[PDB]
Amino acid sequence: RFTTGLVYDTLMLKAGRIQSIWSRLQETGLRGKCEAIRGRKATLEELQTVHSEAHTLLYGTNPDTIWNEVHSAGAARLAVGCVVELVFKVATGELKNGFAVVRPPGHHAEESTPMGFCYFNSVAVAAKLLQQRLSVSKILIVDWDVHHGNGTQQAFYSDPSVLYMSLHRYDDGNFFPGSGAPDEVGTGPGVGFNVNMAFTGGLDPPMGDAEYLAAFRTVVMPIASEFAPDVVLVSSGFDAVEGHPTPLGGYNLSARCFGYLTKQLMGLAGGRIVLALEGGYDLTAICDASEACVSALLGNELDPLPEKVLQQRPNANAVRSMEKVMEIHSKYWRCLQRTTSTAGRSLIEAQTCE
Ligand SMILES: O=C(NO)c1ccc(C(=O)N2CCn3c(-c4ccccc4)cnc3C2)s1
Ligand SMILES: [K+]
Ligand SMILES: [K+]
Ligand SMILES: [Zn+2]
Repeated sequence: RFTTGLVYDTLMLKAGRIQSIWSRLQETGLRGKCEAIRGRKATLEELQTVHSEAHTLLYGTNPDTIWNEVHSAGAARLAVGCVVELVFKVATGELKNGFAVVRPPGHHAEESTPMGFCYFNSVAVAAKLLQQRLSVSKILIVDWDVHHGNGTQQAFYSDPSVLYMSLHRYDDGNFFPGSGAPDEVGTGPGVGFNVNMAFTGGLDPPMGDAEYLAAFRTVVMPIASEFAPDVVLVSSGFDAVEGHPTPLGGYNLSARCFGYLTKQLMGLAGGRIVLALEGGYDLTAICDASEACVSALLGNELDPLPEKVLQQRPNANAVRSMEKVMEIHSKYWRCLQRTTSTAGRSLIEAQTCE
């Protein structure tokens, strides 16, 4: 069946996050309509596309204490394999789109550094193989986890074939992990092809749906469409959703909204989209968003957004964060060179003017 795939495996387990998510997906019936595929460990060679051999050898090998982390490393290896496996099946046609219910997160682990609960950058190794083994010419990586995807930025900071974009809380380098200034735009041949949609201004107020929805309207989608990729890999973290406190979270997106965001990202690349779980720790929130994202992947009719949110103009701290990022990347993209700024308008308004 040519439909929305999933990837699960209970050998990734220490109810937990991915277990709850998977449960929701069953009970809601979305799991039925999807094609659950088989996973595998990532190969040492596969992991070395992104990481160093020294790092691979240390953490890749099978040899409330020290052995906790060892299993989490063993899980992370399997995570990369699942994410590799789904991505290839969607990319080659076998499936329409996907969603990897995998843990731990990955987008933090750097070349030879395990940080932020992350051992191996799943979404990255996936992208690396797409290039090498399927000669894919353009890969879009949207990373909507609340945090900056420092691993993923580094992986492709010189390759203009992989457009990396990241919506995150930045606060002028006063948040985890600290990287991800909008000023960072790539390097060498890959200048212009790294876009940090970096929110500055703290929680006054907290960034919400309208703020992110604006950000898509004005930055993400314009650049992505122009760029026009063959495969979309989303580092789909749900720590932006409501119910993650100030420090290990901060913002208040509805889960509902992430469906809309999936729905929009499906516009690109023939719908060749795959989402992969990163952050998001509140069990209701991540179950909600997972429900919404997969529903949208199956092309189910979506629950309309509250009139309120559709009518709400984005907060100043956002509008200011958008204009700075837009300004910078107006140097490298035509859809930012033509126009005057409209990042202060609500959705309904922006559409009232098409
Ligand atoms: O969501 C994530 N990855 O997907 C995160 C990775 C790392 C995160 C982070 O901000 N950390 C800083 C806070 N922290 C702690 C804390 C330790 C004491 C008090 C508050 C936090 C332990 N580990 C971390 C990692 S969030
Ligand atoms: K890049
Ligand atoms: K991000
Ligand atoms: Zn996170």
